[PDB]
Amino acid sequence: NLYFQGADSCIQFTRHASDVLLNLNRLRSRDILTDVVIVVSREQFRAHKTVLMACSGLFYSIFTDQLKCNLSVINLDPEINPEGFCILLDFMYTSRLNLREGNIMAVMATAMYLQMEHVVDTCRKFIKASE
Amino acid sequence: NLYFQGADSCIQFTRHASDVLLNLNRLRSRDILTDVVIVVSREQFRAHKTVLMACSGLFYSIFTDQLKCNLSVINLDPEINPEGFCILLDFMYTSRLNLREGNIMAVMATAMYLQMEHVVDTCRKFIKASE
Ligand SMILES: Cn1c(=O)cc(NC(C)(C)c2ncc(C3CC3)cn2)c2cc(Nc3ccnc(Cl)c3C#N)ccc21
Ligand SMILES: Cn1c(=O)cc(NC(C)(C)c2ncc(C3CC3)cn2)c2cc(Nc3ccnc(Cl)c3C#N)ccc21
Repeated sequence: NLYFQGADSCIQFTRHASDVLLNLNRLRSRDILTDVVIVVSREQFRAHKTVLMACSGLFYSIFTDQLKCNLSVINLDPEINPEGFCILLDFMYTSRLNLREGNIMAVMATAMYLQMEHVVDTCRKFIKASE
Repeated sequence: NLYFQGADSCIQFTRHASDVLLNLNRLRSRDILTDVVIVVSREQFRAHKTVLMACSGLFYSIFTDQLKCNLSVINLDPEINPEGFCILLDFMYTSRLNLREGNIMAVMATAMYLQMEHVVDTCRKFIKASE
């Protein structure tokens, strides 16, 4: 069964939000309706502004700004590690966070900059377990 | 706990896809970055093309078409019931389907037109239980 009786009146579909997110990632893979390029040092990442805003306090601030909402190109701080950004962008579109000993510091610093609080909190807990 | 060890290597966040979908619905409520208006008889519905394509075989066909991907206005068949469309648009953004005796036929006919197969299948099962 794909549905249940929600707490409210409605029929609710268990996997709907993840099925939507999978299609948004498929659109991203195929570069369909992507409307922004995020530049991180020498690297470029195409994405959908709505997904970025939905996942980050920094992108939410940028794309709700009357002047910046219309930008096609966004340059991040040149100190941002592109691999850390790539891991977080994949997480936004998949719910899967590829945290490893060799990338955890860059992922945490990037999530702090992008304002993804629960990812920062998660990185902190994994770091504390090895200390 | 908000995360777990997925079947693959990654840490996976349980509520991430639904937290993304909630923010996409908040953006829609506030008319932020909406890029299309769907016209259903005398009624207009503002939405995000990526969400519509992610949820419907008809919108996926339209917005991947080289000519139609750029349209700001999409007119649906004038025989489509606006309430049925509204219930399905809310479902796309919430995972919640407000199926009632008084709207089930219009919801089913609209889901057939929009190519939302599992919603059609769900309507059919609820209809069959009252027959
Ligand atoms: C700071 N922060 C985060 O740590 C995480 C954000 N998003 C994700 C999806 C990663 C998220 N949200 C909630 C939760 C916890 C379980 C409840 C976890 N993960 C987030 C999203 C917006 N974005 C918006 C905020 C409010 N209203 C709107 Cl319309 C938007 C948008 N778009 C802002 C700031 C944000
Ligand atoms: C016909 N049909 C549907 O019944 C339902 C669609 N989407 C939702 C989210 C409502 C959905 N998907 C899967 C499932 C079942 C559990 C597995 C349930 N509900 C759907 C989405 C696309 N959209 C795409 C299809 C393929 N690849 C891409 Cl990139 C897109 C997009 N965008 C097409 C046709 C579709």
